Amino acid sequence: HTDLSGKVFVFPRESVTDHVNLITPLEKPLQNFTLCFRAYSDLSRAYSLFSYNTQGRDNELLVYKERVGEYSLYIGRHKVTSKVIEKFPAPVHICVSWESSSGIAEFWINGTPLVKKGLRQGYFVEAQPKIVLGQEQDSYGGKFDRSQSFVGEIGDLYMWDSVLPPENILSAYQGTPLPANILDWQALNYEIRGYVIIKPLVWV
Amino acid sequence: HTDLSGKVFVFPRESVTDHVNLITPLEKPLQNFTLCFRAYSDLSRAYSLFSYNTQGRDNELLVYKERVGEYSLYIGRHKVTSKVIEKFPAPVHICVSWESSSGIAEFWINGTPLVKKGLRQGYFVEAQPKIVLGQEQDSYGGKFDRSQSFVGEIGDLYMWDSVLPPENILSAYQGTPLPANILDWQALNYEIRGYVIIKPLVWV
Amino acid sequence: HTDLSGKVFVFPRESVTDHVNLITPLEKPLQNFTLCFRAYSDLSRAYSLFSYNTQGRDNELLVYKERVGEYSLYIGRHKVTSKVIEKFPAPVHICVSWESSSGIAEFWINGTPLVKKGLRQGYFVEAQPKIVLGQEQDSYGGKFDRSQSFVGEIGDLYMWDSVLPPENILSAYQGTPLPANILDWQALNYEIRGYVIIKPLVWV
Amino acid sequence: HTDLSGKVFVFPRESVTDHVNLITPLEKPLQNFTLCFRAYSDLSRAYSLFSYNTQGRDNELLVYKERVGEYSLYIGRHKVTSKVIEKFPAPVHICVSWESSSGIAEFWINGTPLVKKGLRQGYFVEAQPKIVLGQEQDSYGGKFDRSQSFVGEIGDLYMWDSVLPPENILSAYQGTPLPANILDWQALNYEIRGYVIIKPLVWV
Amino acid sequence: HTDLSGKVFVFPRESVTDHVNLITPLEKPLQNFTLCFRAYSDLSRAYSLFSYNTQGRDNELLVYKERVGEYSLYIGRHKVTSKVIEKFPAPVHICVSWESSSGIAEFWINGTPLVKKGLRQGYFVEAQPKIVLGQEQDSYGGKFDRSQSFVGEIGDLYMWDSVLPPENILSAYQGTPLPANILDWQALNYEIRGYVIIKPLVWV
Ligand SMILES: *[C@@H]1O[C@H](CO)[C@@H](O[C@@H]2O[C@H](CO)[C@@H](O[C@@H]3O[C@H](CO[C@H]4O[C@H](CO)[C@@H](O)[C@H](O)[C@@H]4O[C@@H]4O[C@H](CO)[C@@H](O[C@H]5O[C@H](CO[C@]6(C(=O)O)C[C@H](O)[C@@H](NC(C)=O)[C@H]([C@H](O)[C@H](O)CO)O6)[C@H](O)[C@H](O)[C@H]5O)[C@H](O)[C@H]4NC(C)=O)[C@@H](O)[C@H](O[C@H]4O[C@H](CO)[C@@H](O)[C@H](O)[C@@H]4O[C@@H]4O[C@H](CO)[C@@H](O[C@@H]5O[C@H](CO[C@]6(C(=O)O)C[C@H](O)[C@@H](NC(C)=O)[C@H]([C@H](O)[C@H](O)CO)O6)[C@H](O)[C@H](O)[C@H]5O)[C@H](O)[C@H]4NC(C)=O)[C@@H]3O)[C@H](O)[C@H]2NC(C)=O)[C@H](O)[C@H]1NC(C)=O
Ligand SMILES: *[C@@H]1O[C@H](CO)[C@@H](O[C@@H]2O[C@H](CO)[C@@H](O)[C@H](O)[C@H]2NC(C)=O)[C@H](O)[C@H]1NC(C)=O
Ligand SMILES: O=C(O)[C@H]1CCCN1C(=O)CCCCC(=O)N1CCC[C@@H]1C(=O)O
Ligand SMILES: O=C(O)[C@H]1CCCN1C(=O)CCCCC(=O)N1CCC[C@@H]1C(=O)O
Ligand SMILES: O=C(O)[C@H]1CCCN1C(=O)CCCCC(=O)N1CCC[C@@H]1C(=O)O
Ligand SMILES: O=C(O)[C@H]1CCCN1C(=O)CCCCC(=O)N1CCC[C@@H]1C(=O)O
Ligand SMILES: O=C(O)[C@H]1CCCN1C(=O)CCCCC(=O)N1CCC[C@@H]1C(=O)O
Ligand SMILES: *[C@@H]1O[C@H](CO)[C@@H](O)[C@H](O)[C@H]1NC(C)=O
Ligand SMILES: *[C@@H]1O[C@H](CO)[C@@H](O)[C@H](O)[C@H]1NC(C)=O
Ligand SMILES: *[C@@H]1O[C@H](CO)[C@@H](O)[C@H](O)[C@H]1NC(C)=O
Repeated sequence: HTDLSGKVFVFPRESVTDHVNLITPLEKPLQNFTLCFRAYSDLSRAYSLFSYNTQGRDNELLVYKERVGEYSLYIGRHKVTSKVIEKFPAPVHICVSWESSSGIAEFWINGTPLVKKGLRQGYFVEAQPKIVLGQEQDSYGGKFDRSQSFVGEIGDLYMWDSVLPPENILSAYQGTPLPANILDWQALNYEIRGYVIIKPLVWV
Repeated sequence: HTDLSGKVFVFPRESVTDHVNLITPLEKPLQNFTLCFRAYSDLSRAYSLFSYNTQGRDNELLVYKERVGEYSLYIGRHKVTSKVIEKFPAPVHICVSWESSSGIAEFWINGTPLVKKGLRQGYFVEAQPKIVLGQEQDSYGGKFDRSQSFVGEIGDLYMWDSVLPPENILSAYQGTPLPANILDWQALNYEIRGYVIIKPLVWV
Repeated sequence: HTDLSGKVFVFPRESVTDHVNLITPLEKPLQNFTLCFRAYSDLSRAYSLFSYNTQGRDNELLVYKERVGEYSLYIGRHKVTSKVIEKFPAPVHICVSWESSSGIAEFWINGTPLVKKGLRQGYFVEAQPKIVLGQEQDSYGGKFDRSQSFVGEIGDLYMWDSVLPPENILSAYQGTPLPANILDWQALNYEIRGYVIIKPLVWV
Repeated sequence: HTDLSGKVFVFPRESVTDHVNLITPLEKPLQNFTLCFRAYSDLSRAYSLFSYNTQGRDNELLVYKERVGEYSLYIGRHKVTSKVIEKFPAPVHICVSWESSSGIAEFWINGTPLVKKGLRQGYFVEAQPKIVLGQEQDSYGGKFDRSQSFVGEIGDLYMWDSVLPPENILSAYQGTPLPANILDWQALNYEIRGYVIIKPLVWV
Repeated sequence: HTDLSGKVFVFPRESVTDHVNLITPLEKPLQNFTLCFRAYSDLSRAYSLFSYNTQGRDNELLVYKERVGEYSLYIGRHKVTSKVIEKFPAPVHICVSWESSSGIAEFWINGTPLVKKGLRQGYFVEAQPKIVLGQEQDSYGGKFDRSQSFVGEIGDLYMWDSVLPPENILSAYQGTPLPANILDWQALNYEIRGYVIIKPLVWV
């Protein structure tokens, strides 16, 4: 694994091929999770931030930016959407959690909680995923779409198999995240495919 | 009866069936009242915040958000509306009072008094209500309308059979409400129907 | 008379009949005057703030809000209009003075002087007026127009038979007006006609 | 001469006749100058601020406001224009300088330098002007145009036969102008024609 | 060489001829560079800020302002574009760096980093350039276009044959740049062609 503290992936151009694969040994279906990361893009079209597909299942867990001020989460191909006041262009810190028992999904944008939504109560997110940054998967690992590609910078990505309490979400926003057991930016296993460059983070 | 201090009802999806019934023993018609609560929604269409119907009488006491910055109160099916500068989306704290003797209705939004309006001077709000959060009633307890449903979070709801002076309204807004004899968040008798989840309040 | 310190007139609904008559001991034509008051309304259409008519003479002295940010003064049926940056809805403190010798009219909005205009140099405003709040007169005392009615709250009204220097205007704005010899809120003679309610001032 | 310290000319109405003539025994052609003054108008159409014509020469030196945020200088009938962020309506302090040697024209608006422009390098502004406030001259002293008339207040007008450095512009802006040898508000020779009233300056 | 500390080039008018040539002894192809300068213009159409062409190669290194809030860099006739929130008109400090090994291009606008883009990975910028301010070259030293001309002021220009770290970019922004080996405002070799005037910098 590699410690990417203080660094970002730069997806420096639009394409249907540039991407990063994130590797996790996740074998157990997820009942709960929290996912946090920081991103900086000047795209105004929609784009995928985090794409997690499993065999036979598109949009099994997907974080997708619809337009300025509007974020969607998909769980098992069902979607919820939440709104927020934001500037454009601007760096953003995004957390999202989901809890099967209640179905509640919660976005936090720059440490501010969005209105809670709910979906897929009782569902388990399937395991053995392919996880992709920079492109949105329609297949198990592929079938990308140029108009959903992420162009810009991503970093500080963590994913936990629990629902973090607010204090721990704020800690992540402030730059001291709890160590994470699904994905952890400070101990990350990844594969760059195509034109993706690792650079220091200069915009926090 | 349940103490919901520090908690909210989450109506996590749009529907024509998800709702909470609030039970009060109120039997004497009301000359005066004050109603306070906090809400957080990213709907921009109109929606009902607090729906109180009596037998044979639609919109007997209704707090209805027309659009961003515009709030209506119905008394006995007659309406007044007042405007305020506000951000969107954003949590809101709302108090509203009405006094039969003068007919005066006063909204307070995030501690700001709106322009006073007046209606139903001399009227008495009927008692033995059905009170619903999450949907707007057109019947005694039912006949909901998807396009009036409330999607989002509501908490800290109190209702008194008198007009609170401004200092007591600010106390509610600050988080130190007087005890309340019609509805009280710290001793609430409620019935969840459909998809409504109780969660901690994280947005005040 | 009546001491309305700390209180406002509330015109709680649109109508063509609700109004207040103000009674002045004014037997002499006016060469100079200053008029100050506070108002709070969420109307965006035009409306009359202060209507003073004499026999055979419509708009003999009239303060009329044309639209957000635009105020007009009529003297002997002639009009001037001045603009200002303001928020909507918002309480406002308005002073207006006029003097025959120069014809100069000056509005002050929330203690800010508007651009001076001029009209009716050499003219004397006629005596023996009917003075009305809540409606715009077209006759001596009447002939109202619903689309010119004032809905909202008015308080702290004073009128002097001289042109106040700026430091006295600012004293009025801050809540310490000099004693006033035409109309005085602390010693006011008035009649309520229709639906007008007196309430405490809560927005200053 | 007259000392107008603390006072303004008020042009209280739109007309094609109201104006002030400024008198200066300017007998030698001008190679360099700076002109400063304060103005307050809520016109949104174009208008002349300072009109200097010589025999057979229209727009020999003219300061003209095109629209909110846009100011023009004419030298010998040729024009430059520069833009600025400004509020409307609002008082403004305006300085403009021009230098034959380089042709450079500087506007300063509320103490802020606009982008430099250039025109008429090597030219001499003709002597023996008629100088008018309130109207734009097309002839030697006349041929006004109602739609270019200045309605509002003008004060603190100074004109120097040199290009003032920045600190001298700050000095004028803050109400402490350097002594001036072409026109000086504290020793001004002027002629009022029509409806122009001298009043105290209350908006600084 | 000339020390232009505290001075700017003023391009006082639109034209297809006014320009400055910048002379550098650059003989080896450039792998990496940083370019910083300050500019002030009230043009809203597109314009060239810095035009570097080599024999037979248009837009070999070009910094081009597309519209308010949008900056482009060309390397070997390929383009990237980044967006920023900015006021108009307003002075600006611009740095841009590019590195062949990664292809990464980074704009800094008033010390704020824009989203990184990438182009021309592995390419070397050709040497023996003609470098022009005030006009956009389509040939080696010429073939200008009036609608791409720069009207306004430019100063404090430095170019280095390395990618400056962030703290050094802030140094340049604040007025204490590192000495620079390709172009240096304190030791600049330049030629004025047409109407370009050197004046003190008054807008920092
Ligand atoms: C909801 O809410 C509501 C509201 O809030 C409520 O209600 C309320 O309530 C409350 C409580 O209850 C109340 O209070 C009260 O008050 C009162 C007053 O009133 C008033 O005010 C108020 C205020 O707010 C109000 O509200 C009311 O309403 C009123 O007001 C008014 O109204 C009216 C109507 O009616 C109106 O009308 C008028 O006016 C009009 C108009 O005007 C005008 C105009 O505008 O325009 C003006 C102007 O200037 C003019 N101008 C010229 C130029 O002129 C004009 C003209 O004129 C025309 O226009 C033409 O041109 O005009 C007209 O004017 C007409 O005409 C008139 O009429 C009016 O306006 C109004 N005003 C105002 C100001 O606004 C009071 O009074 C009361 O009192 C009390 O107080 C306290 C508190 O502070 C209490 O607590 C208590 O009660 C008290 O006390 C007392 O004392 C007394 C005395 O001092 C007494 O008496 C005594 O007694 C004694 C003893 O006894 C004996 C005998 O008998 O003798 C002894 C022996 O020994 C023994 N024996 C043995 C063997 O032992 C015996 C035995 O015991 C016995 O008998 C028994 O059996 O005893 C002796 O007698 C001695 O002598 C005496 O003195 C008493 O008793 C006591 N009491 C008690 C109980 O204690 C109170 O305060 C209120 O009122 C109400 N309100 C209503 C509305 O309702 C409710 O409640 C709620 N709900 C629920 C359910 O909760
Ligand atoms: C341009 O920058 C590149 C990248 O920083 C420089 O290449 C590096 O050179 C150093 C030592 O000279 C090595 O440690 C790196 O591994 C090199 N990186 C790569 C990708 O080649 C390069 O030297 C710079 N060029 C010039 C002319 O200074
Ligand atoms: O791409 C996805 O998997 C989902 C998740 C993000 C948004 N999205 C969709 O909008 C579903 C469809 C994406 C592709 C698309 O826009 N179209 C339009 C017609 C053909 C094709 C399709 O739906 O299959
Ligand atoms: O729903 C209510 O009881 C009141 C209170 C909130 C707003 N409202 C209304 O707008 C009244 C009518 C709502 C339903 C509606 O829009 N229509 C349109 C035609 C049929 C139906 C109706 O009025 O019955
Ligand atoms: O009402 C007044 O006395 C004055 C003062 C306020 C504006 N106004 C006007 O006259 C403006 C026009 C308002 C509408 C109106 O009164 N109309 C429109 C046509 C018939 C009737 C009229 O002018 O008599
Ligand atoms: O009035 C001036 O001397 C100059 C200076 C300010 C603007 N202007 C212009 O000439 C602009 C055009 C204004 C309108 C005008 O004067 N017109 C319009 C056509 C006939 C007449 C003319 O140019 O002579
Ligand atoms: O001028 C350049 O070299 C490049 C760099 C800056 C922007 N630009 C262009 O937009 C290329 C086109 C410039 C000239 C132009 O707009 N046209 C339009 C048709 C003919 C002519 C051309 O492309 O040759
Ligand atoms: C999911 O998180 C919540 C929080 O307590 C709870 O429903 C459950 O225990 C968690 N599930 C698992 C399997 O860890
Ligand atoms: C009005 O003010 C003028 C100008 O100062 C003054 O001459 C006159 O006395 C005033 N009128 C009255 C009635 O006092
Ligand atoms: C105008 O300024 C120029 C350039 O600074 C100077 O040389 C000239 O003497 C000035 N003209 C006069 C008449 O003062």
